[PDB]
Amino acid sequence: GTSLKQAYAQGFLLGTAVNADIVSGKDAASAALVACHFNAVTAENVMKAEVVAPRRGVQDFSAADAFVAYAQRDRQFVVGHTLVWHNQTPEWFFTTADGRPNTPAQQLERMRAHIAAVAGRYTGKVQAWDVVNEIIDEDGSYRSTNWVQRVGDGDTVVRNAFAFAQRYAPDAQLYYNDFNAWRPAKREGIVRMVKMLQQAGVRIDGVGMQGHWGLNYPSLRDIEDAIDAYAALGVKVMITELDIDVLPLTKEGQIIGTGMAHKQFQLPEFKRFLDPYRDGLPADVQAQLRDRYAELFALFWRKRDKIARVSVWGVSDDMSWKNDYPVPGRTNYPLLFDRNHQPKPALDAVVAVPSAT
Amino acid sequence: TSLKQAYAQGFLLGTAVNADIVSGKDAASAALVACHFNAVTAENVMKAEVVAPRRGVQDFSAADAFVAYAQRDRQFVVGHTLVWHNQTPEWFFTTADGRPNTPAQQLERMRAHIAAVAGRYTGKVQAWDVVNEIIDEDGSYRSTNWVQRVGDGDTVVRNAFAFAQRYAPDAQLYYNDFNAWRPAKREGIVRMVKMLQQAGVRIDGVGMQGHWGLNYPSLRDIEDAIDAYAALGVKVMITELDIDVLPLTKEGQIIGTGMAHKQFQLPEFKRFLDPYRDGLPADVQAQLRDRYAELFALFWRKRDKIARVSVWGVSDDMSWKNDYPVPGRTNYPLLFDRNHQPKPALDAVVAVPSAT
Repeated sequence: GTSLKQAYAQGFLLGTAVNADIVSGKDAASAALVACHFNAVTAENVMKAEVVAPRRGVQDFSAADAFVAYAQRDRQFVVGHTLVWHNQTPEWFFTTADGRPNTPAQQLERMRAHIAAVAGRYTGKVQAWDVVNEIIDEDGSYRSTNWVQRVGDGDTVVRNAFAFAQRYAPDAQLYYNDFNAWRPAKREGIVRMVKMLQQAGVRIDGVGMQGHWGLNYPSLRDIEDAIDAYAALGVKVMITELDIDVLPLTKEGQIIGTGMAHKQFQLPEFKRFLDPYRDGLPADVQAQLRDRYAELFALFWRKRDKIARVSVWGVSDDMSWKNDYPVPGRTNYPLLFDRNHQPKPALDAVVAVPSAT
Repeated sequence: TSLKQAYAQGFLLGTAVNADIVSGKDAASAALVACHFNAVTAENVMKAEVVAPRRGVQDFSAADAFVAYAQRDRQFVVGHTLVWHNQTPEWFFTTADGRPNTPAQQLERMRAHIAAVAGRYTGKVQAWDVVNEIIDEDGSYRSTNWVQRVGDGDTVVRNAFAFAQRYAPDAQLYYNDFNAWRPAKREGIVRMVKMLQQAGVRIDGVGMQGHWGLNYPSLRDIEDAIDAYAALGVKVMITELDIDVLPLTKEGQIIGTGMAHKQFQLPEFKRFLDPYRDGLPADVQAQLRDRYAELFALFWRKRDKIARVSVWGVSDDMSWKNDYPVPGRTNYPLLFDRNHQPKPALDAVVAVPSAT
């Protein structure tokens, strides 16, 4: 009847993350839905350092190339994810050919050579880059990441990363991407970083709030404050990896690390508590999910003048990362489409938001 | 009205004591130990890392004080843990050159340790937790430091109890473990006790730690465990009982340092994980009362199979359950509150032995 991209046409891009299988045509059901509903695509994994440059000297663009090729057939707004990130980056990035740690100079060269090969390969094809991903910590200070340690300084890492991105992809828009970006202390830290980039004269087009949120977090107040704060810097604001966790514990706050991947949580007494909806969502929780997605997009539409894009992290529940993370083997329901690729009650709610004058 | 008096005709009713109770710094808790309990377990002072901190360095000061404190009011002395994978310094498993110990080298380390700890308290300690937490959740042996070094799971348990029997003939020899109610784990402990008796090695009892919660475990599982351990002709004890009432941890027993991660100190998690900072709400205390009520009702019903029930602490504030598994939480797992006052749970427990 009326699709997502159509309903939100006059506000922002409505996007999704596509995996290898959607691009390959294996997951044809989800592929069909991407064409119907979405005007922006983000490669879920195939453009990360560890796929793109698995080993020293070895490159692999085969899957990344397919994604971009896939994006053209529907004239999609293409987001590149991601250039500089402490995760999913092979250890060789931080070591010399011997195994010794790279010097700041060697580390910055690796960064240059990587961005040059990745961002440079895709011009006028990829419209935006998640240049640096998740660098600021929960208190607003810099994360002591493999990059920060080897380059030496948080500011130097970010400064060069965007400088190199502006060089080899002058056409492309440049974003910073982070989770818990609604958190005042973290948000403030992100702001201080954008302001340093602007005053150093380097290019940054937008701030991306990932939005891996839940039924009980965070407040619309926190989110509106952050949208406003980023907007005040004259940069685009985007909700980039949106999904709503509904399962016990993980609906209360975002969890990082591998603590919940511990074998003890696969035990009878934990699986009963943590994985309670193995045969569909109860009507009431399904309704909570509906009203959560509704009230969130109602705030997005309220701030449409300050937002450029809202991207959900996947199409159908069955291939959401929230199933196996942070607890493997669970059954989460975090997206807009069920495992039979049918619109959840939440979709119709989301579509209906812009029609309220 | 006293705990030990109510449960006199069934089993010893004891508790764990800390350095503060022993030294008399916590006089409030100390006075309640004499009135209520007839058995004591040292909470930390007898653990390997305290007894023998560094290579060829020993420390019994606090451990000696625990034994002295026990004779003051004549109580059943349970020495806590001789062989355990946790709270045992790394030098136990290596040589002075830093090489990982050979099977022979490790059994010697085991011998010398039990000789130093168990031998020191002959006639003064009534029972020893000889081996602690060596079975996994599936019933097989945990690949612990001890198991790896000695080479074989059976060889560890066999020798530990053998060395305990030699260096402390007077004392009772127990195996203690958490999650003991679990069928898969239970059957593994049964196989282990069976192999010890087959080798003619002394083992007097199996200790179910009893670090439980509101939603775990089932009374079915708990009873089937007592029954199974009993049919092996040994005593069955609940050695470290407490009831976890806070979110997540009230669902199941957690181990490891996963929850100590700094992200759970964050506001959105502290709001979920630490709700009862202002006091335990009425309905939760009712749940806690009922939880203690049914468990002790069961213990009293199986009293001719149970030789000891010990709670892990006297007053809520001392309980490890506050800062573990989540640092800086307010938990309510014991029978006495932070003002050293009997909780509704206590009344219920004391009333069990004389109920219809």
